[PDB]
Amino acid sequence: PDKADDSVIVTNPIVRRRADPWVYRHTDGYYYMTASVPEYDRIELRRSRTLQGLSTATPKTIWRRHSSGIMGGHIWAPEIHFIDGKWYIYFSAGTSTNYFDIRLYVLECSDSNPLTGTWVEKGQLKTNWESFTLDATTFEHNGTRYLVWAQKDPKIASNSNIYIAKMNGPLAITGNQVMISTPEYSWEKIGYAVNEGPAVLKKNGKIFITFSASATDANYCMGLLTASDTANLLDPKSWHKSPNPVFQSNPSTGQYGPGHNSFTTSPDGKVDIMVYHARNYRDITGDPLYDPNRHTRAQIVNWNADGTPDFGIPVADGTNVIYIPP
Ligand SMILES: OC[C@@H]1O[C@@H](O)[C@H](O)[C@H]1O
Repeated sequence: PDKADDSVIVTNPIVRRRADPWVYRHTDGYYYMTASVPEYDRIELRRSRTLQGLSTATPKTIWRRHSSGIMGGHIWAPEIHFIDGKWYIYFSAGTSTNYFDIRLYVLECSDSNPLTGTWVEKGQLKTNWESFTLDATTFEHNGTRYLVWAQKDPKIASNSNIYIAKMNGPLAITGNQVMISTPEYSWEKIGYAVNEGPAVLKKNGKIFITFSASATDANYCMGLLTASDTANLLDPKSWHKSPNPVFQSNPSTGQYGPGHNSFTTSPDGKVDIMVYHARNYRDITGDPLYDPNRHTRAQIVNWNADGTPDFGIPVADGTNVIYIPP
């Protein structure tokens, strides 16, 4: 039983053993959540009227990797969107012969309930060139839809960079893709040099895009890109990268390697809430890729006096009062 509520009060972790949390608040009174499962082998979906309710909602496996061929490798970081009356899931997948040969793919469901509904594959979402491609998100602004994602440029020594492009329908991009972020500070390079997990927040006349950098261990952290929402978002000079991490490990709250966030709101739409993953310990045994204990958690997004986002530090486990309406 998930009863609705206008206050947002959560117990972290909200969902254990789920990395890359994506939470979308729909017009039907429900939060929808997708994420990476530790086996990297399926797409699970759950819904709840409240954020905290996600801890007890029954998850459904809606899609499983192919026995062989494309979409037969790793299954990473799906995001469920609602666009033009239809559900879409953007996710990254490798092949059976190379689990790590990752491209973008899209699913679509026309039924109103996406848990019970019928899901249909729509194939790969190609970009300007074939390479390591992952973590596509989409947003709309001033009547134009965009794709923001991470991709390997063979001419650049980084696992991936952040790209933007205009879209032509929810299933394709158009034009040239534009690089708006590449690893350049040392905090983007501990372990491996990486920018990935772009996430879009629109507020205060600006478009904010957080991203994650460094390896997926305790060194994982987040940086910020900002642009004015009246600029040319395909112009790389529209995007300013904050020089320092905007979110990182905090040993005093016991939260390590936080990142790959998404953004949602309270039910009334008035506060912004960041949903992300972190571990509650520092040292990892084996390859960090198969440590399954990145846990999904949430905390409020605060706002500086000047209107830039204040992400603060990962809150300690336990209860967290995010929002009580005045
Ligand atoms: O998103 C692609 C990679 O695999 C995921 O599980 C992680 O979030 C990231 O490093």
